Amino acid sequence: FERMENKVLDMEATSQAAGELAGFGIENQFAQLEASSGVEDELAALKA
Amino acid sequence: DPEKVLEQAVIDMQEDLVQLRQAVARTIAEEKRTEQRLNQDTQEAKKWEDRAKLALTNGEENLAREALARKKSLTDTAAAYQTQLAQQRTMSENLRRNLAALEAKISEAKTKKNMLQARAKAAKANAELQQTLGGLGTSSATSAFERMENKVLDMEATSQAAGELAGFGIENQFAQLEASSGVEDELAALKA
Repeated sequence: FERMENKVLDMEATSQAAGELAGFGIENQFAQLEASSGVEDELAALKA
Repeated sequence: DPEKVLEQAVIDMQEDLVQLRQAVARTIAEEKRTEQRLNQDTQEAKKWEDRAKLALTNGEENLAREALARKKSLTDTAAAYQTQLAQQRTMSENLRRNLAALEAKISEAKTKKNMLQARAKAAKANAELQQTLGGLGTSSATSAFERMENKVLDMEATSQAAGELAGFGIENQFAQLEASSGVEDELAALKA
């Protein structure tokens, strides 16, 4: 169980490496995606 | 690996419980025997006591006292065996309670490790899925699109070479062509 537990920490360490690099300018494009999402909500209000 | 060690310990636990069962069964056998032994012994004193009663009938006080000698010997043995039986009963319950507790340890220890191992394996499997989703490699095609893009620039460069040389005196002849074109327009006005 200790042996497997170390592997879990390795995955968490990999998650740390995976998570830290995740940050990119793409986050700005998500705001555009959410901005476009409001359009359908605005159109949804038009349907209402 | 802990998987093998944990599994092996679980396998070992299977052996241990069987042995304790045998020890208990051995204990059951021992207590039964002394129970059997003491029971009959208590009666033998009564039997010899009866032999004294025959002596009580007439004369042989020696036989009566002799019978008491067996009586005294037997009762002492019964007390010793009674004491021995107490030890086995106490020991038997000790192993019984030890076995009951030992069983709980084995069951929980075995199951908890297995589920821990399963979830731990599940954990890495989920993590791998997330990693692979980020690790998608189809973006490498940009080089191919980049490769074609360079060719487009080569065509534009060829267009630059083609367009720059296009200039010639022939342009003056086009004015003559357009000048002749006006003639038909002038004739078109004549038709109008």
